[PDB]
Amino acid sequence: GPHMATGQDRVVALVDMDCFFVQVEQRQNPHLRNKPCAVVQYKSWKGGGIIAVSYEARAFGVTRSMWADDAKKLCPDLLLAQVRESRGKANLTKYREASVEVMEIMSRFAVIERASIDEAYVDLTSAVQERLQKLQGQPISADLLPSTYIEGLPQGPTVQKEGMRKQGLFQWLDSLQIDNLTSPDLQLTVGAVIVEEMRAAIERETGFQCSAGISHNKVLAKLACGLNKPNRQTLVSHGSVPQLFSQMPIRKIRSLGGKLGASVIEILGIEYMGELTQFTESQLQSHFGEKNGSWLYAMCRGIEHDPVKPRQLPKTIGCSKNFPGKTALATREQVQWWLLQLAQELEERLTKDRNDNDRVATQLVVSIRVQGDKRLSSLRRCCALTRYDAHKMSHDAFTVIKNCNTSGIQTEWSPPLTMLFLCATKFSAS
DNA sequence: ATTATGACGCT
DNA sequence: AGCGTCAT
Ligand SMILES: Nc1ncnc2c1ncn2[C@H]1C[C@H](O)[C@@H](COP(=O)(O)OP(=O)(O)OP(=O)(O)O)O1
Ligand SMILES: [Ca+2]
Repeated sequence: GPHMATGQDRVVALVDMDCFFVQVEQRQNPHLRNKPCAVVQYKSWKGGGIIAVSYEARAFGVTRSMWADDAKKLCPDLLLAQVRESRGKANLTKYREASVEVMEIMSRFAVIERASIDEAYVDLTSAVQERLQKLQGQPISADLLPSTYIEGLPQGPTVQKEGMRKQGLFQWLDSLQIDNLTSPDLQLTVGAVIVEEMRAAIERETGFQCSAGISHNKVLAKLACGLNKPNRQTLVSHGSVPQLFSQMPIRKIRSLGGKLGASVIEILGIEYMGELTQFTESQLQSHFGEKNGSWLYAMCRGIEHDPVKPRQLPKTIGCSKNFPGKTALATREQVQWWLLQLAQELEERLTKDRNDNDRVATQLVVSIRVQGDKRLSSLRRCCALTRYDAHKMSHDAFTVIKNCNTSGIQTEWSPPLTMLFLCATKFSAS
């Protein structure tokens, strides 16, 4: 009752760029705009591997992970843009720089947590309070929410998509109590107004479109964001949760898309997030551990407390390359040459980072995969990163992994290496 | 023969 | 520390 938390204390948004690498390439090359297209890395093996796909191309069944030669079978007119190659490897700088463009715009509106290259969480609680003060009891017009969906609406006693969106929005606004500044539904609505403004600024100033979710916590904002893509935003209210979760597969909720989620389904014999409400907190803790159990108990009721962390920059800067099948590195010279290539890219990125962001990395992490090992990484070792110098970093990395070589012949490397990875970590202010 | 990333939890 | 999970 009066002491039961409802997790309605914050307004949190998640902004997620639409088909991001594709939009970066379409801005640069107008011939790719409004076309079925995809971004690919490398070209020699089966036309290259697809890593991003325009919505026009998705309509043909083109997906990430597909080889371009195969995507062409589904969509013969598919256009392609290739990721830059430097030092023998894919180089993602263009997309990292475009990400900074968007993150810097978002930061004007609120504190953001950079979740990935094209996603950021926004804590809008304070911005909403401020805006509510300006409004002064003034109602919110549907015109302020031109791309907003209200999940769950319309409901109760038009056959077109936009028509449905407006119908739901009208029902929501009709029911709002703008008289109460502490109303969580009103707070979410003002949050959505601000996110429309943020999304308009992103598009005006970069050309890029995005989707967004607005709710009371990160997990619901992330879920909301995916409900109406692309180029739309979705508000998930606390009250929408029981219906939304009643048919929502467990794997759709962030963090439950893997083994833990599979175990929840198997152990409890349930399919949907809402079904979790029938277990006590202690029951859930018994199966999934103290932390997970408490998290699940609250989450299935729409409640989550993970904060939006004030962090706009990545905490690590890494470079990696796979050497699949027959290309696995089998000589010491090979291993050394590629460590140098990786280290040269890393040096370039670190030097720019130090100049831009007033920080220096102090730890170098080296990871490798050996042929035969099913795991993505077979071994990881660290050493001090004391100088931004590619020859030094590559020599140091060789030193920490050189004893992994089984070969009795110094010149040969066995078992062959199928992945090299260098990562700079442990930043300190500079 | 997906590949190239990145954050965070466990022990 | 080094490994594993989950995710863009
Ligand atoms: N598995 C991956 N391997 C390499 N790059 C990836 C991978 N997943 C995502 N990316 C890159 C390319 C994407 O354009 C970018 C953002 O990813 P993501 O948000 O999952 O999809 P997207 O932005 O391409 O489409 P959507 O419109 O569905 O969000 O990150
Ligand atoms: Ca995206």
